[PDB]
Amino acid sequence: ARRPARCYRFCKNKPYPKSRFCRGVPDPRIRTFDIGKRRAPVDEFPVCVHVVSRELEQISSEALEAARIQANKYMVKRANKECFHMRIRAHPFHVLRINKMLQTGMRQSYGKPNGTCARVRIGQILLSMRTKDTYVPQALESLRRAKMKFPGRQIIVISKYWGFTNILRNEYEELRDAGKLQQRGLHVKLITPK
RNA sequence: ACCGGCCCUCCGUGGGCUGCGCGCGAGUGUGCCUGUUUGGACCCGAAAGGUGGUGAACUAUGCCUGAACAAGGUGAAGCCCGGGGAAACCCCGGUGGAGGCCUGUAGCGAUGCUGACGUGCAAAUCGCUCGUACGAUUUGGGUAUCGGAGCGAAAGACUCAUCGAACCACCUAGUAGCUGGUUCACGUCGAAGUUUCCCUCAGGAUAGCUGGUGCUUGUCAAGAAGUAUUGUGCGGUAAAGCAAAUGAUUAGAGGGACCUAUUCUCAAACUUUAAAUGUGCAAACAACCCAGCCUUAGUUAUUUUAACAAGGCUUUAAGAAUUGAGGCACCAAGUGGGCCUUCUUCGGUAAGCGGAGCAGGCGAUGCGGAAUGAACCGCUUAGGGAUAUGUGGCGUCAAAACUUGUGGGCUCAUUCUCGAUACGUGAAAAGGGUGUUGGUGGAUAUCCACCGGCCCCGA
RNA sequence: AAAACAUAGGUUUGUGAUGCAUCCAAGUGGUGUAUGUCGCAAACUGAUUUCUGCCCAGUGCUCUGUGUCAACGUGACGAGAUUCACCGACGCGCGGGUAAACGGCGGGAGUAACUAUGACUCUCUUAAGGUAGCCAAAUGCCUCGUCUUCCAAUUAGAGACGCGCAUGAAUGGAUUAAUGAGAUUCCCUCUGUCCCGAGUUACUAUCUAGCGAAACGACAGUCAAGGGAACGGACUUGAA
RNA sequence: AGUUUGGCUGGGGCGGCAUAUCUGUUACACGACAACGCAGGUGUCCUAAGGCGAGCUCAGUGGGAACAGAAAUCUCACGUGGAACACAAGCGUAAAUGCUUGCUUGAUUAACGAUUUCCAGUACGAAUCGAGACUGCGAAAGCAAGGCCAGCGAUCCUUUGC
RNA sequence: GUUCAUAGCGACGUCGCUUUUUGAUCCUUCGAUGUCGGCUCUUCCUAACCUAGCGCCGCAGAAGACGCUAAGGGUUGGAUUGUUCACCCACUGACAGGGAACGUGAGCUGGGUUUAGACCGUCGUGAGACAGGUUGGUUUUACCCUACUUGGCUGGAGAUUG
RNA sequence: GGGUACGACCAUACUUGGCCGAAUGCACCAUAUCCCGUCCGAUUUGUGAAGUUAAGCGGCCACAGGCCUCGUUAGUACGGCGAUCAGUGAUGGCGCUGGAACCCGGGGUGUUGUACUCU
RNA sequence: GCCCGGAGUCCGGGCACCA
Ligand SMILES: [K+]
Ligand SMILES: [K+]
Ligand SMILES: [K+]
Ligand SMILES: [K+]
Ligand SMILES: [K+]
Ligand SMILES: [K+]
Ligand SMILES: [K+]
Ligand SMILES: [K+]
Ligand SMILES: [K+]
Ligand SMILES: [K+]
Ligand SMILES: [K+]
Ligand SMILES: [K+]
Ligand SMILES: [K+]
Ligand SMILES: [Mg+2]
Ligand SMILES: [Mg+2]
Ligand SMILES: [Mg+2]
Ligand SMILES: [Mg+2]
Ligand SMILES: [Mg+2]
Ligand SMILES: [Mg+2]
Ligand SMILES: [Mg+2]
Ligand SMILES: [Mg+2]
Ligand SMILES: [Mg+2]
Ligand SMILES: [Mg+2]
Ligand SMILES: [Mg+2]
Ligand SMILES: [Mg+2]
Ligand SMILES: [Mg+2]
Ligand SMILES: [Mg+2]
Ligand SMILES: [Mg+2]
Ligand SMILES: [Mg+2]
Ligand SMILES: [Mg+2]
Ligand SMILES: [Mg+2]
Ligand SMILES: [Mg+2]
Ligand SMILES: [Mg+2]
Ligand SMILES: [Mg+2]
Ligand SMILES: [Mg+2]
Ligand SMILES: [Mg+2]
Ligand SMILES: [Mg+2]
Ligand SMILES: [Mg+2]
Ligand SMILES: [Mg+2]
Ligand SMILES: [Mg+2]
Ligand SMILES: [Mg+2]
Ligand SMILES: [Mg+2]
Ligand SMILES: [Mg+2]
Ligand SMILES: [Mg+2]
Ligand SMILES: [Mg+2]
Ligand SMILES: [Mg+2]
Ligand SMILES: [Mg+2]
Ligand SMILES: [Mg+2]
Ligand SMILES: [Mg+2]
Ligand SMILES: [Mg+2]
Ligand SMILES: [Mg+2]
Ligand SMILES: [Mg+2]
Ligand SMILES: [Mg+2]
Ligand SMILES: [Mg+2]
Ligand SMILES: [Mg+2]
Ligand SMILES: [Mg+2]
Ligand SMILES: [Mg+2]
Ligand SMILES: [Mg+2]
Ligand SMILES: [Mg+2]
Ligand SMILES: [Mg+2]
Ligand SMILES: [Mg+2]
Ligand SMILES: [Mg+2]
Ligand SMILES: [Mg+2]
Ligand code: NA
Ligand code: NA
Ligand code: NA
Ligand code: NA
Ligand code: NA
Ligand code: NA
Ligand code: NA
Ligand code: NA
Ligand code: NA
Repeated sequence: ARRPARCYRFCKNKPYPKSRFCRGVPDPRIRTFDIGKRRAPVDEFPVCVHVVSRELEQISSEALEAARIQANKYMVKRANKECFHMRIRAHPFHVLRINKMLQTGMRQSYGKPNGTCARVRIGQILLSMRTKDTYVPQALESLRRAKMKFPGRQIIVISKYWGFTNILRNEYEELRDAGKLQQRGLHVKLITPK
């Protein structure tokens, strides 16, 4: 088994990523960072809900995978499968080491790569979900259950922007009528004279 | 420039090196203290090494000549008398007294109680029990073999309570980077556990920190400053970026790979950009200008430059520093195990763990506070009065509100018992509460959602 | 005090005296030897019974005809020191012998009418590839191996099995009547070993008369918690 | 008979080399900084892979040509270095420090000149700026006394040159 | 779990407690703090096995599962093994888990571990080695202070005085 | 208002496309006896004027890219010094003080020295 | 390093060692 997560909670070391110097790294537990209807035009989902961290700490890849499974399961059961789209915005790039105990003691104690984790900051957004205005109570409950899989303190807020887009929610449909917006996939670009 | 020595060239009134050289002498004898070295070497201490002698009365083994060993059991060879048989030969009964034979005294030993005693009767003894007891048996006197040697039915056993190398005297006060000790008073000063080298890591040499003796001077300040200001240089950490190069990486879109523009998320060994704190130089007299002048084998096609000089001239508002003794030696001690802390930081799950950076401490140091504590807070110390504070306090212990205010709120806590001085984690989490007390946003003439304070469950 | 040593029995080696072993500073010096192979000196194994397999590649010991190895000799150049050339033994190399000298003595595949196993085959390789025997043995890690017997119950004992980490033949193998203050298991008898302790005796201790030490001894001697060199008699607070 | 039988070290031993040395990072934007901290190298190689002059442009991509294809050779265009520079890494470089070619021996001697790095401001190794001789390549200015920075060694003794 | 997330469980995750395991460290003790197990004896803790009283169930009864107050009382006899541990037989209401210098050697015992003798296997040329097996192997002193158990003498309120 | 030769700073000067270009000049351009060099007078070398601004070159323009400058981001991120400061912690604000970066928005698209020269 | 032997020369032997 792996050690309890209390042994890797605080950001005590330099980032230490996977590179040509650190090679024998196991694969992270989470591989997909999107659930729900990814192929949805930006106009379909106008409501966005965030969960944002309030601590400076590390979150393991197992916890991210546990949160993804729980959030998807509740939305599918309590609502339609296609009525939402969720994105995980924390990728595990920090490698953790372990010193497994022919020599004995603390001699030559540099460890071997064992797992991966994500380093988060205060005010950073961890998960983002966009949905319709009639499924907000379901989205809030699903995110509530998901955040119970993380260490530390997190808060749940509703954004003032149109879903996954940097344009204010009330002012989006004016700039859509008067064609000042160029649609590129899931985001939009403000057209300017240039 | 001159003396000695080694040289170079275009060979001259060149050139460049070297001496513990010279450059109007400073040595020498003696007294005294301190340091280095050898000697017993400040005092006491090994395990060892060598030279010459004394021991076989303990004990080991051989030899000469003497002494000793109750009482029983078993019953070998030889011999006698009877039977059986054709022979070969076989059988009974006696007698006899063999044996590194058996039971068992004396003798010679020492298995168990892991008995007694264990400052004893005794530096190995005592009580029961036990091995053997005609044999490779026990024992007196005499004699023979020893110290790197003797002897051994062999255990490194024994050689006078001494043996994996006896005893006595001497070399010998053997050497010890290691342990222990080292005897009067007051006064002036006062550290280091770091650098480089060492068969170096419990030790030295070397520089640094310190003391003594000074020298040359100055007196408001020279060759002053762990500090500013002004001017002028240096930089790639924190941050930021990936819509910029290198590396890693998620997803849609427009024309299954592919292309274009975007997009989520990153970097100690990535970077266009780029701080704060830092770091170099300058801010006047052995100096700078101005003018004229001399010299050269330097530069230049010549002047003009370069360098060394000599006689005259000038010079000590704008936030616009402020503090004050400068420089130079000689001789020598201790130290060369360090530890703690704010902040920065590497290894480790972590540690009262291991290892670094700038600074301050303890060590070497008390005093006043945190009840108690090397390092925390205050303050740092000649012997004493008066006055006032610092940290911390004013219910009693215990000096101070003889329980201060004519100031607001909040809290009720049943068996490790609510809470109450930081450092000190030197006691606590996720998650909950229609306990009570405050806010924010919505609805209606009180209802919903969310966020705090103290208390309660988790414990 | 033994399973160790010795022992009888067994095997091997040297040696015909101007010898083999060997003392010793030395000599017409000394010991086995007052002896003479049925003797003396040097090793190993350990009664009897039945046996003692294969290996001379390594190391050692030992026996026979030309590369190398020292001084001494014999010639040269040179004025001479110096130098050069040739000759030069045992030994070491070559060639034999020797294991009751020291010692050593294998892997991997396939294969028989249900499965299993493998008499059979192939392959790599050695100086030789462990034979007769014996075993979870005082030698077996795994291991308290697996089966039977002994008990109500056995990591124990005995009897079997054997790809044996790492058994094995005078580094002796296997077996043995008699013997043992040798190690282990079970049975009968017996009991204060125990269930579970009780009563009695003699000498002490205990009191007295006489006599009369030693060890040890910073100072001393009630606790709880705290902090402290992280387990206080002393310090802080409390309680006696 | 005499003497010896390394050291460091989260005890010692086995292991390893942190024992003499080079590059990046830890390292906190001057310099300096530890660990048996991380990622890697060194005891060699080269008469050319040294010196200079000249000419040229690399990696790669796209459009074209019998056999010929994803990949052979020829041609045009783009191409800030994404190639190469003996080897580890960093820095550096485009009519060049790269590639080809021509000629050469500055990889010699160099009067004890001065200096940097480690540092006691000692030595050793490496490197920087000069003076003199004789030369090499260039029309000349000029460049060169090795291959830039790692690749090595006291007293005594032996041996060679003048 | 006939359905039913939560009677009883609960994956993927995440937050803690304890010092009855073993590691990590090297602060105290090397002019010595007697090192396994058993026997004997006392006391403490609760994370409750039995005994008292209750709630709840997928509690009809009987037998049970889960939880609460509660540590007053109780918690065995044997075969094998040095064992702690382990595993069987049997009784019982029940045969709970732990601490006290891994309680307890001037209280015992000495089977094991760990000297000197000796045998075996493997290793080593050898002397010898093995956290492999085997057999044999001295357990010393209390009369001191305190603590505890019993046993006696005797003052004293300004706790000796005013 | 210009050309040529030699330059300094080295993108406000570069990259792409389009348009225009009076004269002097600069070019493209003709050819291989000789000097010289190539597989090839392509480049290079030696000798002429037959044609032409086609290209090179100069000037202007582009909701052009890039580059330069000023604002904004923002007193934000980060920092030096202090507390018997808050918080179980992770961390954070406060006092005295220093102070960024990209995106984004406005503007701009070479300056100039010596000599010989054309209008 | 010396003497050889076998292939201008690489191996196999018997000897010898003060930086
Ligand atoms: K002395
Ligand atoms: K004697
Ligand atoms: K008899
Ligand atoms: K007897
Ligand atoms: K020193
Ligand atoms: K015996
Ligand atoms: K005996
Ligand atoms: K015996
Ligand atoms: K014999
Ligand atoms: K036999
Ligand atoms: K008496
Ligand atoms: K008396
Ligand atoms: K008496
Ligand atoms: Mg655990
Ligand atoms: Mg002495
Ligand atoms: Mg000696
Ligand atoms: Mg005698
Ligand atoms: Mg007898
Ligand atoms: Mg006894
Ligand atoms: Mg007798
Ligand atoms: Mg012995
Ligand atoms: Mg002395
Ligand atoms: Mg002392
Ligand atoms: Mg003083
Ligand atoms: Mg040395
Ligand atoms: Mg950063
Ligand atoms: Mg010193
Ligand atoms: Mg000290
Ligand atoms: Mg103080
Ligand atoms: Mg008072
Ligand atoms: Mg005895
Ligand atoms: Mg026999
Ligand atoms: Mg026998
Ligand atoms: Mg042989
Ligand atoms: Mg052997
Ligand atoms: Mg054969
Ligand atoms: Mg066996
Ligand atoms: Mg056995
Ligand atoms: Mg039994
Ligand atoms: Mg058996
Ligand atoms: Mg064998
Ligand atoms: Mg044999
Ligand atoms: Mg054997
Ligand atoms: Mg007998
Ligand atoms: Mg016996
Ligand atoms: Mg106490
Ligand atoms: Mg005491
Ligand atoms: Mg710095
Ligand atoms: Mg630096
Ligand atoms: Mg060139
Ligand atoms: Mg070099
Ligand atoms: Mg020169
Ligand atoms: Mg060079
Ligand atoms: Mg002591
Ligand atoms: Mg003691
Ligand atoms: Mg004691
Ligand atoms: Mg314990
Ligand atoms: Mg104990
Ligand atoms: Mg005892
Ligand atoms: Mg005991
Ligand atoms: Mg005791
Ligand atoms: Mg034993
Ligand atoms: Mg302070
Ligand atoms: Na770390
Ligand atoms: Na007898
Ligand atoms: Na000491
Ligand atoms: Na024997
Ligand atoms: Na042989
Ligand atoms: Na066999
Ligand atoms: Na058995
Ligand atoms: Na050592
Ligand atoms: Na309880």
